[PDB]
Amino acid sequence: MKEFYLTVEQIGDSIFERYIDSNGRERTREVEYKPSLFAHCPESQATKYFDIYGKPCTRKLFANMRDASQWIKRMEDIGLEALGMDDFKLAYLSDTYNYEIKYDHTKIRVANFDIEVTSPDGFPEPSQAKHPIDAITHYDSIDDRFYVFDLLNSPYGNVEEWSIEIAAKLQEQGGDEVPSEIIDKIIYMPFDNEKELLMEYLNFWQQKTPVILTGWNVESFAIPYVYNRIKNIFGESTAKRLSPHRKTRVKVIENMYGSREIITLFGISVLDYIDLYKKFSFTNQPSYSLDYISEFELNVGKLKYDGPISKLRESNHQRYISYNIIAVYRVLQIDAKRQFINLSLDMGYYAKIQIQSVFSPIKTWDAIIFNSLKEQNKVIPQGRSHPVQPYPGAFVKEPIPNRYKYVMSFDLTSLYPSIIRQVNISPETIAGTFKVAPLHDYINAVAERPSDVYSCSPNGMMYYKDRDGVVPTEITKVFNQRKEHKGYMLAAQRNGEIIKEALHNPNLSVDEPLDVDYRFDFSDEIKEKIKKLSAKSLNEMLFRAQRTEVAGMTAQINRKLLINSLYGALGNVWFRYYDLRNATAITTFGQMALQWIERKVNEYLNEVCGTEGEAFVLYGDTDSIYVSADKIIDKVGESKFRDTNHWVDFLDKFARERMEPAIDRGFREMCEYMNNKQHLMFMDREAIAGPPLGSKGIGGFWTGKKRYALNVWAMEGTRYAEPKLKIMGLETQKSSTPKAVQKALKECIRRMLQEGEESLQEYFKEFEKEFRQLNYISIASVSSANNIAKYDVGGFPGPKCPFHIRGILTYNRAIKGNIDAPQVVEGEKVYVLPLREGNPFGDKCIAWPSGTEITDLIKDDVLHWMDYTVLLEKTFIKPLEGFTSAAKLDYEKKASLFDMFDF
Ligand SMILES: Nc1nc2c(ncn2[C@@H]2O[C@H](CO)[C@@H](O)[C@H]2O)c(=O)[nH]1
Ligand SMILES: [Cl-]
Ligand SMILES: [Cl-]
Ligand SMILES: [Cl-]
Repeated sequence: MKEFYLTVEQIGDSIFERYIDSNGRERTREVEYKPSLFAHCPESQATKYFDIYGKPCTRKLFANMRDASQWIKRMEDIGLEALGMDDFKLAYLSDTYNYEIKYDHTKIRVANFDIEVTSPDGFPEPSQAKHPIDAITHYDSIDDRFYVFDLLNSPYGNVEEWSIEIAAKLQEQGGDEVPSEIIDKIIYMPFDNEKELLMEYLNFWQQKTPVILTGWNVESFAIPYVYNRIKNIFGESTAKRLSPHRKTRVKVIENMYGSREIITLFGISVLDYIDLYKKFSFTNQPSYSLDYISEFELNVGKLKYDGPISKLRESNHQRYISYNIIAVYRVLQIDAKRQFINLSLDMGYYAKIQIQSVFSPIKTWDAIIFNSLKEQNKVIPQGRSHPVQPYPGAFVKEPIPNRYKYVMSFDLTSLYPSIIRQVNISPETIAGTFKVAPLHDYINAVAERPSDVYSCSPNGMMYYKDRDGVVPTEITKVFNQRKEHKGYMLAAQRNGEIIKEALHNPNLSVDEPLDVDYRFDFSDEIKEKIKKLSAKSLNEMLFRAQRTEVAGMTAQINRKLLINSLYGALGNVWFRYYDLRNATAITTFGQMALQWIERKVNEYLNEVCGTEGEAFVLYGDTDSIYVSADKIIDKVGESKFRDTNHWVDFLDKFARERMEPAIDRGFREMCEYMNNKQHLMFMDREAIAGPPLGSKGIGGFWTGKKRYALNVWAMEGTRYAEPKLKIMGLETQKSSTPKAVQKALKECIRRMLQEGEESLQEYFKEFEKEFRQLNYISIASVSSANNIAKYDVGGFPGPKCPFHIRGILTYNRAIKGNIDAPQVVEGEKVYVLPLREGNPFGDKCIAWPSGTEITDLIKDDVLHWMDYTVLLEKTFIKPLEGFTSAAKLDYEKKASLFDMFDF
């Protein structure tokens, strides 16, 4: 139709495939696949196959996959190279889908679910599944229904059916406000016991077996928990029924504290959306909790509730179930906006790989390159093992801590992939080495020019300029595909307009939507036929034109990801095409590039500004420099500017018309120094920051590498109505920072940058005065409770015991056998508050489970012995002092000679 695959797996000598057929129905076949590998062969043996080094290869076709494996072992034991794709799944997909795959998302079943498990303490262990599962919400993309399984009787409390009528009402009516677009989509099912529930879920699972299985923390929590819960109740044979092929592998992960389990379900592609989100979204974040990211994207959040989640079922079972339903919806809502599932599908099919393999750049790119080469009848190298040898990364400049009033930043386009292309860095294009000087000698163009014949990197490598590098060529293919699918996206917008504009006064005539290609600008005979169309037709035609512009969108984003994920592969020892010298050629070219243009920008501005030896470039990171514009503004006289936009415009134009062209001369020269294959170092202006004109604000400041704040007015072409605060590494969003302090610090920073020292002082005085009337929870710090027992000594602090752990210990002694409520669980977060001397708790601090109130047993006592002074000093004043000191400011007004006079 054509066929495409859904999932593929290798079990024994058989490939197990789930796929949509010619008729568009989901099917499953088991194919005894017959793999071919390749071996080097003599000058004479002659054929169409050659390895990437141009050495002839003879093909070996095997009886089964097991023999092919034996063969590799054998080849490699002798010492012979064993070439070809040793992951037979990719070879299967490559042979079975030997054409560009087009897929129908709607035929692919995407399950999106969430579990709830009441436990006494709150945070149940998935590998143990000790506690009943008391709510499952499983959204199905095919049905577009939410399947809610609700346990009514449980040792932790017997409750009664959730109310879909209440769920719908507003807060005021004691409603949960489950959105209308959803309410009708909910298929509620309650159960008298857990065994009943699970069995029903398991069977529901066979009837609608997910292809892509997602949700939030589904890999680390939901999936193992459900798996182990069932393994524990019904035994393993039953638990394995969560795999279409009844095959399962339990992998363990290790870290500083515990060991996670991660269940591999053969026949299913798990795309945990938190990982998915982390890896596809181009913005780092302080939290990746569902609620935070939901707030960030949707502006709404997860359902609110009273008390701990560990008590929400007994206390408010209504809210509990509605909250579960919404948690799932939020993930859907985010995906409806961000579209990472489809992006995964698009990428998966493009590379011809298990969809989940979008999490593995080495795997993804290996497939892409393997396929590309296969069609040239080329043979891929055998993967060789290598030591994990660290190597230089990116240049980061040590900023001089200070205020920086006017600032402009420039960065480099797709730096690493650009360098790969410019230098022509591939395993087979390596042509030699040169004797190498220290890096700074190449930076300053003082070292002897490396080569007049080969393309060079400052790490002392040389590459051919004639040949066509496997790698560089392959990432160019992707730069082109991106340009191509933006074409489509635009022609599909200029076509949406042509459609929108005949919709004003169509004909009432009855006709059909035209059969045209929306990727290309409508011809003339279609320009007319479109007028004569009816509303109903034109309306379909637009839905189609828009759907196309969105396929253009997806495709071009997809390419950006591939492009950007390549270098990560190249520096990974497990990559087929890894080579340490190449990884080093790239990163140290980068360092040279940034510092060389750094010097170039400095020379230019000193010159152009009359000065000599001024340091214009104040900071730099990887592929972006930060230039101080103070002397450029003074050179013109600030007095000459009508308003903020006046000076912003001026710098925009100054960067565009003078700096950028100098910058480009600077890079063309570097290209020639290194005799590179082509110039691809393109640096353009990004941000324009500074105080509003005529105000007292400082514009911005740096406390050190990656720690700084700027008041930005322009980001490339786009300019902001109100300036944007660019804050980085100042911990004004870090989880530990008390919520009130987070808002207070951002405000301080804003005032410093936009209004001045006096405004800052006004606020500091303001917040200090207000501090002791705030809710204790908004001013408490947050920490993770790691190694609790390690520092537990008869209930008292051990040696080298962290401050927050001490708080937890103080807390445990105060709640020794009570409600019990609540309990501090290992690995989880806690609020932390200091205590004054001579408190009943017998220590200088106390910590309790975050997101909860302090049990009434001790709350008021705690609040009475809070050390506000220490709290304010450690959490607020300490950080603020760091800022002010760096920016050369006083947050408290200095004594004056006129202090005594009563003006
Ligand atoms: N040309 C080529 N064929 C390969 C490679 N790896 C596996 N093959 C096999 O070659 C056939 C395609 O020519 C398929 O049956 C693959 O199984 C490779 O790296 N290059
Ligand atoms: Cl983003
Ligand atoms: Cl971009
Ligand atoms: Cl704006």
